[PDB]
Amino acid sequence: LQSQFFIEHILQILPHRYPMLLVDRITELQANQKIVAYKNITFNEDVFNGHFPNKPIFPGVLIVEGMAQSGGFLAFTSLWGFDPEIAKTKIVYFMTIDKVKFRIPVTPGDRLEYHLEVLKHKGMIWQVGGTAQVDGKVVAEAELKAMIAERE
Amino acid sequence: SQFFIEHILQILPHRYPMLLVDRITELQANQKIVAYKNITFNEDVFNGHFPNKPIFPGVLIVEGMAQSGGFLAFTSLWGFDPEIAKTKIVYFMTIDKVKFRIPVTPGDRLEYHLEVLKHKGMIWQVGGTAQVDGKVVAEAELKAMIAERE
Amino acid sequence: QFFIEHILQILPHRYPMLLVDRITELQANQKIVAYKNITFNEDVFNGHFPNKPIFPGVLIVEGMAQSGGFLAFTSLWGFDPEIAKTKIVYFMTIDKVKFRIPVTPGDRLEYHLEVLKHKGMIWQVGGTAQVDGKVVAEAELKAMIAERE
Amino acid sequence: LQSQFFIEHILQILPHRYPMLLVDRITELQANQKIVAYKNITFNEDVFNGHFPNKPIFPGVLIVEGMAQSGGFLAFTSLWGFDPEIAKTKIVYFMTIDKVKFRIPVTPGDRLEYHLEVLKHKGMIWQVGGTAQVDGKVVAEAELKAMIAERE
Amino acid sequence: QSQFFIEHILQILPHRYPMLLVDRITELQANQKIVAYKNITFNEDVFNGHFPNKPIFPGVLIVEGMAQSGGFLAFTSLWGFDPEIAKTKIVYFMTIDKVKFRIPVTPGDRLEYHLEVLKHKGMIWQVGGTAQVDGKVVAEAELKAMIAER
Amino acid sequence: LQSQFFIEHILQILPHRYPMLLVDRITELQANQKIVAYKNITFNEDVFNGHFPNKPIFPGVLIVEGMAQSGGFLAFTSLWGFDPEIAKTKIVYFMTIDKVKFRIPVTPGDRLEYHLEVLKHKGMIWQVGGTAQVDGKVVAEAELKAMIAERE
Ligand SMILES: O=C1C=CC(=O)c2c(O)cccc21
Ligand SMILES: O=C1C=CC(=O)c2c(O)cccc21
Ligand SMILES: [Cl-]
Ligand SMILES: [Cl-]
Ligand SMILES: [Cl-]
Ligand SMILES: [Cl-]
Ligand SMILES: [Cl-]
Ligand SMILES: [Cl-]
Repeated sequence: LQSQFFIEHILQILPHRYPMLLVDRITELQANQKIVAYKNITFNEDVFNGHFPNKPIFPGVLIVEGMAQSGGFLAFTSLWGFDPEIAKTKIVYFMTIDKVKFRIPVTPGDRLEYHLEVLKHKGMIWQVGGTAQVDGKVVAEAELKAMIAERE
Repeated sequence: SQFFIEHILQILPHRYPMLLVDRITELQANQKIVAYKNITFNEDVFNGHFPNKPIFPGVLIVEGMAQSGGFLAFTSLWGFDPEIAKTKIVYFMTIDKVKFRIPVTPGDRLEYHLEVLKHKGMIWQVGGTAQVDGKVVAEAELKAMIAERE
Repeated sequence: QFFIEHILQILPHRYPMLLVDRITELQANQKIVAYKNITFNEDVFNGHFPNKPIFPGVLIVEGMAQSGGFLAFTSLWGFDPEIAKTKIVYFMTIDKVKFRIPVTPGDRLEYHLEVLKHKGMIWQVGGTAQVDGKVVAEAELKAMIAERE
Repeated sequence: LQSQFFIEHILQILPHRYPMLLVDRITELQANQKIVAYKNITFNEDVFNGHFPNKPIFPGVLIVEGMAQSGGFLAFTSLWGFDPEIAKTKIVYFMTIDKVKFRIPVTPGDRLEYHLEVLKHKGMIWQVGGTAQVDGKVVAEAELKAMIAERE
Repeated sequence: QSQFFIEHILQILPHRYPMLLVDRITELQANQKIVAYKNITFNEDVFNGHFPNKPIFPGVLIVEGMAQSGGFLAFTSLWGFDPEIAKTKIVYFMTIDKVKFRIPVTPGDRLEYHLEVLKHKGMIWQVGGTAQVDGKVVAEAELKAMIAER
Repeated sequence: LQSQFFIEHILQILPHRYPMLLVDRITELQANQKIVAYKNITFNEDVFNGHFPNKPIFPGVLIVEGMAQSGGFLAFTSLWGFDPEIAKTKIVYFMTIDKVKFRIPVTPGDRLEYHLEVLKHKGMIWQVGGTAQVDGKVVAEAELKAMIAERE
C-alpha cells in the first residue's frame, strides 16, 4: 500500500462522483491508523451559486462529508489494500456523526485538508475522528462511525 | 404557521442548489417546527450519490434540519420579517448526536422535526429527527448562533 | 410498487429529463398511477421563473408521457430490462391539455394515465396530473417506442 | 416596434431564464398577427445528458415551450410595445395545448425555427398556432393558449 | 464519409458535455481540410457567467472548437471513421498561435470552423484556419497537436 | 491599491461569473506591471464531466482564460483602483492570443498559479504575457491582448 494517491486512484476506490466526490488527493496514508488528504476549493463550483450569493462559503456539512470519504478510503484500503475490483462491490455508509465543530469558514482559494485518525475498528465498523485544516489552522473537527457494506 | 417556498426564499439566504427546505407545515415560537423537502430523482446531487443507486446524502439531511432550525430560531425572535432577515445570518457552531437509520431516496417526502432544546441570547440549540412516512430516518442536535450580516 | 431503481431499468430517460420517481399502481393495457416529487432543488426552477418557482406545464405533460411509456413497455414485454435497454421513446401527438393549478416546490405531482388505444409500438393514453386529490392538469398523448438504432 | 430582435432584446421581455429560455433570436414580427423566431440546438445543452444517453433528441415538449415563448414575446410587445420596465414584473402561464403533432426529430446542429400566428387574443389571453421548422421542413405543429400575468 | 452528425462525432472524440463543441461535420477531405460547426444557443451553461445580461461565447472556446475539428480531421485522416481505434488514441494540443478575434459570437449564431492541414510530420499535426458566422471571419488561429496512445 | 484580494474582491471587479470566473485569489499585484494569482483545481467542477470521462484534465484553453482574467483584473485596478461602481459598467474582450505552449497537464488537486506581466498598454488596450504554474513548474505559457469596453 502506498501513501500518496491522486484523483485517478480515488475514483477507483470511492463510488462517489460529481457533484459529491469531495476528495482530490491523498498525501499521507497509514493502514489502520490515519489518512491526510485534501480537496481544493474554487469559486467554480456549483455549490457556491446558492451558498451564498455574493458570499461564497463552503458548506460545513460538505466539509464533514469530505472527512468521512477520506475515512472511508482509509478503512477500505486498510482492509483490502488498493483493490479496485473489490472496491466496486463495497460502499461506506455513515452510522453516526458526533462532536462536530465549525471554527473557521472555508472559502474559494482554500486548500481544505482532511486529517482523519482511526479511533476504533473491528471488521466492517470504523470509528474515525479528526479535523479539516486550511493552511495549518483547524477550520472544523468531527467524529463519525461508518460501516463498510455490500453495494450490490 | 404554514409557509411556502416563496416565504422561505424571503427568510433564508440559501439558494439553489443549497436551499433544502420546500415547505413549513408547523411553527410554534421558541418551541418547535415541522417542515419538509421533497426528494426527487431530478436533483443534480443524485448524479454522484450514487451512479445507478440514488441516495440523498446523510449530511444533506442534517443541512436540511439546520435550515429548518435556523428558520425556527429567526422567526421566533423577529417573525416573518424579510427586511430584518437580510441583516442577520444564522451559521452553525456545532452538530452532535447524529444517527442515520434509514436511507432516503427519490419519492420520499423528507420531513424535518426540530424543537428548541435551549436558547440564551443569540445562541440557540435545536434538536429532533428527520422523518419519512412516520419513521425516523435520522436524528441530530445542532447549536446555532444568530449574528449581524457582514 | 416500482421504485426509482426499477423505473431506471425500463425508461431510457435520465437526468435531467427523467420525471417519474415512483409507480404506485400498474394494470397492463389498462392504466397506471405514478408520481414525481417537486422540490426547489431542481435546476429548472432557476429559469421558471426567477423568484417565482413554477414547475413547467410542459414537463407535467412529459411526466405523464413517461408514465404512459412505462405502462407501454411493461404491457408489451413485461418487466424486462434487457429488451428495454435497446429502446427509446418518441412523442407523436399531444392534445386536449388543460392546466388548472400551478405546480410548485413541495407538491407531490401524481400521474393518472389510462390506455385509450394501442397497436404495436404506438400507444395513445390520456388522463390527469393531480396534487393532493385535485386535478391540476389534463392531457392526451400518443407516443412511439423504437429501437435505439 | 422593430421586426428583428436579438437575445438581449428577448431577455428584457420574456421572464424566462436559463435553463428555460428557449428563444435565441426573432427574425420577423407583425404585431397582433405573427412572429417568426428560432433557437439553435447544440449538443452543449444539459437536457441532452438525459434525452437520451448516446442519442441526443431535443424534447418535443421543449419545442412546444419554445413556440409558446415566441408567442409570448409576440403577445407582450403587441400589448405594451417594447417596454422592459413593464415586462420585468410579468410571467406567462400555459393554459391549454392542442393538436400538436411531431413529424421529425430535432437534433444537435439544427436551427429550430418557430412560426406562430395569432388565432385569437383577448386581453392577456392569447391563442397562437403554428409550426416549428428545420431547414424549411415542418418538424412540429402546435396550437396553444397562454396568459400573461402580473407577478404578485 | 464526408458528412458526420453528432452520433458520429461522439464515437470519435472523447470529449463530452460540457466540452464537446462540435455539433456536425459538413465537409471532410483526408489530409487537407475540414468544415464543421457548432450552434450557439442561450440555453448553454457557459452563458450564465460570460456574461450576465451580455451573452458572449468565450473566445477561448471558439479556439477549442477549432482544435476539436482539427483533431477529428487528423484522426479520420489516419484511420477514417473507426470508433474502436478512436478509443485508443489521444490528440494532445501542444501549441496555439496567431489567434485574432474580429467579431463577438452570440446566441443565434452558427459558428462554422474552417481548418486545413498546414504541416504533418510524424505524430505531429499543424492545423490552421478560421471560425465563421454567416460567411464572415469571426476568428482565426493556428494549432499544433500530437497523436499518441491513450 | 493593496496587493492581495480574495474572491469577494474579485467578484466586485471582474464581470465573469460561474462557470467562467476562473480566478480565486490574487496574491501579488503591481499596478501597470505585474500580477500573480491562482485558481484551485478541484474534481468538483462541471467541466470535468466532459474533459474527460474517467480522466479529469483542466482544459488548456481555460488556463489561458484564467490568465486573461488575471490580466484584466490587473488592467482595471491599474486604471480605476478598487472601484466596484465603475467595474459594473464594463466587460473584457479577448483580442489576440499568441505563443501559447502547454507543457504539463493540469489536474484536480493542483494550484494553478497565474503569472503575468504587462507587455504593453494604452487606454483600454492591455497586452500581457506570462506563465501558468503548478508547484513552481511552468505548466503553460501565453501572451494575450484584451480590451476593457463599456458594456454600453
Ligand atoms: O466556521 C465558521 C465559523 C464562524 C462562522 O461564522 C461561520 C460561518 O458564518 C459560515 C461557515 C462557517 C463558519
Ligand atoms: O484525446 C483526444 C483529444 C482530442 C481529440 O480530438 C481526440 C480524437 O479526435 C481522437 C482520439 C482522442 C482525442
Ligand atoms: Cl455552512
Ligand atoms: Cl449518505
Ligand atoms: Cl407553465
Ligand atoms: Cl420527444
Ligand atoms: Cl472572449
Ligand atoms: Cl486541453
